[PDB]
Amino acid sequence: KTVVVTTILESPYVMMKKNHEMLEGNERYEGYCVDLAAEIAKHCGFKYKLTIVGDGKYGARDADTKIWNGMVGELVYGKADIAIAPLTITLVREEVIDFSKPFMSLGISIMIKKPQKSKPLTVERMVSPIESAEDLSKQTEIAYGTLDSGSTKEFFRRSKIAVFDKMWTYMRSAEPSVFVRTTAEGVARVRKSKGKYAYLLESTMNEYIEQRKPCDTMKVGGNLDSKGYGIATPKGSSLGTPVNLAVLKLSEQGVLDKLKNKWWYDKGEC
Amino acid sequence: KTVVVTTILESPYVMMKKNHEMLEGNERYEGYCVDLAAEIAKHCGFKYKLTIVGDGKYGARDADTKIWNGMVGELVYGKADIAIAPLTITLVREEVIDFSKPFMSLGISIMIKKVSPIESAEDLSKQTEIAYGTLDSGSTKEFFRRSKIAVFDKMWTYMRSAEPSVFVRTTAEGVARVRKSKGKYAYLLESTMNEYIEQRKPCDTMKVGGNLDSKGYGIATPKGSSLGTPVNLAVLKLSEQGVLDKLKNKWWYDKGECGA
Amino acid sequence: KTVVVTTILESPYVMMKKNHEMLEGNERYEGYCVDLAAEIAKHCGFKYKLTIVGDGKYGARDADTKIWNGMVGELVYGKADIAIAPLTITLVREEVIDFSKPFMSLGISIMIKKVSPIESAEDLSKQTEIAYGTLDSGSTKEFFRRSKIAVFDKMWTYMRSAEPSVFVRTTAEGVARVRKSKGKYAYLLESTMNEYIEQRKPCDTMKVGGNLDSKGYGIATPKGSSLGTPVNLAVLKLSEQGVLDKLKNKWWYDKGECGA
Amino acid sequence: KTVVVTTILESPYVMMKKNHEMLEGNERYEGYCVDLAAEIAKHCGFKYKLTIVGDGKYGARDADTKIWNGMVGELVYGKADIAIAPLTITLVREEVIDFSKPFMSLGISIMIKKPQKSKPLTVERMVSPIESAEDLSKQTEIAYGTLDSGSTKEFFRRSKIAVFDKMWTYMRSAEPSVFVRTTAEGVARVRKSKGKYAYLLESTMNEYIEQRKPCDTMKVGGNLDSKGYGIATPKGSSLGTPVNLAVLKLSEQGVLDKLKNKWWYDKGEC
Ligand SMILES: NS(=O)(=O)c1cc2c(cc1Cl)N[C@H]([C@H]1C[C@H]3C=C[C@@H]1C3)NS2(=O)=O
Ligand SMILES: NS(=O)(=O)c1cc2c(cc1Cl)N[C@H]([C@H]1C[C@H]3C=C[C@@H]1C3)NS2(=O)=O
Ligand SMILES: NS(=O)(=O)c1cc2c(cc1Cl)N[C@H]([C@H]1C[C@H]3C=C[C@@H]1C3)NS2(=O)=O
Ligand SMILES: NS(=O)(=O)c1cc2c(cc1Cl)N[C@H]([C@H]1C[C@H]3C=C[C@@H]1C3)NS2(=O)=O
Ligand SMILES: N[C@@H](CCC(=O)O)C(=O)O
Ligand SMILES: N[C@@H](CCC(=O)O)C(=O)O
Ligand SMILES: N[C@@H](CCC(=O)O)C(=O)O
Ligand SMILES: N[C@@H](CCC(=O)O)C(=O)O
Repeated sequence: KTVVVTTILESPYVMMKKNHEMLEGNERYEGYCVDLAAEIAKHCGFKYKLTIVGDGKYGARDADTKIWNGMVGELVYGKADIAIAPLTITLVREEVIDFSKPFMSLGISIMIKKPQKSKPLTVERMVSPIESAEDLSKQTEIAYGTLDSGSTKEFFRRSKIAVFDKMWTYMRSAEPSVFVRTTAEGVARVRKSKGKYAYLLESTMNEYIEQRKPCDTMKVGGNLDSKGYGIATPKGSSLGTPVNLAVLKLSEQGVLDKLKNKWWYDKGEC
Repeated sequence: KTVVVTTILESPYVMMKKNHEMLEGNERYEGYCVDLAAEIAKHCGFKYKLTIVGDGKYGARDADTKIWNGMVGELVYGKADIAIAPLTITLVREEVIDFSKPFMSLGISIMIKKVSPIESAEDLSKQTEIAYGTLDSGSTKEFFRRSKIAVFDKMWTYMRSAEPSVFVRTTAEGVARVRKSKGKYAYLLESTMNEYIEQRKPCDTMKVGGNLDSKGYGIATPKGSSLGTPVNLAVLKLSEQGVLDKLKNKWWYDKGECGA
Repeated sequence: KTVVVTTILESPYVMMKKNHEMLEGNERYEGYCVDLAAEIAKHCGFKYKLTIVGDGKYGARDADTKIWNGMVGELVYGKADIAIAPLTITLVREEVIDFSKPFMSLGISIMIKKVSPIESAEDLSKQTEIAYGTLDSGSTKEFFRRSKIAVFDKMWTYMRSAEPSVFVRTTAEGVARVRKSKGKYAYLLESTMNEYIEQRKPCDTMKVGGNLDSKGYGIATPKGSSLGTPVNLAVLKLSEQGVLDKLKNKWWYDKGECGA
Repeated sequence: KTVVVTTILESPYVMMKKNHEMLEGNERYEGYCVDLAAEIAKHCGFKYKLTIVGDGKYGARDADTKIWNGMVGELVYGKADIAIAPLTITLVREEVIDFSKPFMSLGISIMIKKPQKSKPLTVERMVSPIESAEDLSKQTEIAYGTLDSGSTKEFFRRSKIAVFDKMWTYMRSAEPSVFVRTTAEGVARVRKSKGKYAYLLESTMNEYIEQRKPCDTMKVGGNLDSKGYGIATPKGSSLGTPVNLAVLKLSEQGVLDKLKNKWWYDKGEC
């Protein structure tokens, strides 16, 4: 019996290859998630096909409807079997699906456009207007937003920290909307914002995007928290413990670190 | 009914206070693990009793007899219900106990005394004039033993063919041996202990290089226990509330008895 | 009986003199290969006639038809007896022809125009803004195609998925393309040609990095020929006498039409 | 049928392991030659046992006796089947045994003791009394010699170059004898010579010894010639072409370069 794997187009997790027009099946995609699923299938023998969520979201319980979307809705309603994708482990998601041990560390970081270096011994020094998340809430000339139906958005909604509460209040009272539908949307806004907009996203994607052409963005401050990416599993399923042990074995053998170095640091010329 | 908790005496995880001789009850202990246990009890709503394992030991499988001794042995044999202690998550333990979600990330680090001409672990393995070891019955020695990378295999071969006994009984004895060796003994230990040690008196040790792998600490429960899901939910809730970060800052960086 | 020799017109291996229109016979050719052929004939004691292959081609197996074309084809089909030319030694050719002992060591090198921010071949593969190719029907393209190292596999994939045609017919055309590209075309060629080119006019190209592998040039003979052992002995004798080094110095470093 | 492999104790080609007392068979030795023979056996299936020549020599036709010694005598007389060892390909040896294509490049280099650096902007510069082989024959205060029953000795005997002829004449007219029986003997003479003696040996062993403790020797000048190490085979044997293709395949696949980097550059701290 073929199980279905749900994944989102994200770099460098899943990429459409240049010769994907004549290729059909699992050979269309390349990146971290595809070979991670390959290693999962090697460890526990099964046949799998990669699928993309219809709305391309991560998952969030809509207010006053109690309906899950994204990859969470793929697995809760029973139309999916496993989600090998950068899905963040949260409290709300664990109560509806089973999460394996995290296979990747992450954190909430800030994206800003790289400032122009000041020429005037003759050393080049870079100055930036944002150094952490403390002053980001204080200043109002720079607007900040998050990704809709993501872990960061919900985390900001249910955060009782004073600075995080102020950030959430500003996001609620922001016009026009500072939220974005995809990671590429926020990155494009950062690009064509001329330093007027800052994007809140995971540290791994931020680091990857910073080190790719045209190489004009940089990450400021530290991670706002510590979380991780896990493999989702529907509640009361038989794949939970097998994928958990598979993730543990892959982490122990160092395959995850090798894939990390291959898919983030090899092609990081600037 | 009361619930027994097994914890290893490790800093900054559990202190036996400072005037413990005149203290009776649950106030004789303090630390990150004590606070975490209190918060877990508050969330779940059960009476908990903090106890120390009879033999100070994190827990590992014995030699060709399938006996668990230490803190994991205290749980797998039914004498303990929960263990709020810095227990590393690894594949072999998951087969015998239930791990909650990790609450402190970490990795394998190297601590020496005062440019540090040692770079990463690549140079450490090929440099033989300096001795280095791990902690008895932990997770680092198991990771080195069962690794398949060639350089990690070289470290494991150096571990097994080492004279005299390079292994240390406790982390405190390991850092004491580092102090008394005066730059001739590196210690392969996890990160959190390294930041805690390097930020206290006399502040003569520091972490060098990066981390060889990424692991974390979990809450161990007996297989098929009724508290695994509640403790997982409590850990996730505390992580969402930022309480874990608050306690980490309080017991690691708040004091800072050195130049930071 | 006369012996026919097949040689590809390559410098500094074989010149067609300078006033070749008024030259008839064996004096119309000069170079390292001509001198080597003369010395082989002197040692063995046979009449040799220097000829150029009809189609300028080092020789490689054709596509799914098992036909050898070029200099190796000139030998395997019985029309040639010996070939004193810079033919690289590889496994596939050894199955069809007999190679003498190598007389000039070499390796795969990279030649660009005038700090050279390219380092080794590791940076060349991951840098895509600059085009690079090999020589048609040689040995470098075969080595890249049949390699199993991942980075060499990346170079081979770039070779096959390249627009426009990056391959060049002759080495002279390759260096001319390097000249006309003005720092936007690296050439993957063997060493000896690289030192010979970089030391002549206009002296605007240089070798960068190291050598990806080590190979050599041999004397090819038909399978089961009566001259393989004599030519091997002659090559070894010339190597012992230092004559090979003398001719290498004469045709590579003696002239030196640049700043050395 | 088990064939016999003859090899000489040479570093880093063959080393006796520290735990060689309780180990018997092919597990006693470690280095380049042992794993090269392992790869040879993997490529062409056969069972092999490693053996050491009785007199520990390389091979030279004794004058007025026409008797071969070393590994050449192991194979010519029929008491050996293959010689996977650093045996140099020469004209005289090819006429008595079959040689495969070279698997390692080499050259004749000079060993001298590393001179003391002169302190008196405050840069440390090293000066040496020998810069090439041209002035080595001219000066007489520094004595030079070679290894007996080696390729270098015979090459100097049958060299018609003026400088090489002068070097051979000096070696013939040297008292006490400047020749050595083993590589370790010449290295020890260089060590306890205080710059009074120079050793002529292959470039690979010279480079390896220079980069090991106590790291007090250095190689001067360039290689006097270009030669190579091959795999010997008795005349008219059936292993010739198989080992030739095996060497070609191993060279093509890059196993030789990997073994080189493992056995010369990994443990080269100084
Ligand atoms: N900053 S830290 O090392 O004290 C730390 C580290 C971690 C924390 C919380 C803290 Cl405070 N929670 C995460 C957990 C939360 C959810 C996402 C990953 C696991 C499940 N694990 S972690 O990434 O190992
Ligand atoms: N270096 S990294 O971010 O790619 C990374 C991150 C992590 C890895 C492994 C790697 Cl390679 N494994 C751990 C897992 C291993 C065992 C201990 C914690 C979980 C269960 N999770 S993690 O701390 O999220
Ligand atoms: N210096 S050079 O590149 O012109 C050069 C290179 C080589 C020469 C001779 C010269 Cl002059 N002979 C050797 C041969 C001699 C004997 C030892 C190795 C082969 C058989 N091959 S080589 O190492 O490829
Ligand atoms: N870099 S090295 O000295 O270990 C080295 C030296 C040599 C290698 C391979 C290596 Cl890795 N292969 C060549 C062989 C390959 C084919 C071409 C020449 C012989 C037959 N001989 S070599 O030029 O003597
Ligand atoms: N990685 C996030 C989505 C992207 C974001 O919110 O920045 C998640 O799993 O929810
Ligand atoms: N802390 C580890 C022991 C290994 C170490 O600390 O080095 C454990 O809980 O198993
Ligand atoms: N010189 C090689 C051709 C490849 C090259 O020169 O790049 C040969 O003789 O086969
Ligand atoms: N490698 C040499 C022996 C050592 C030497 O002569 O320096 C040979 O094969 O003859």
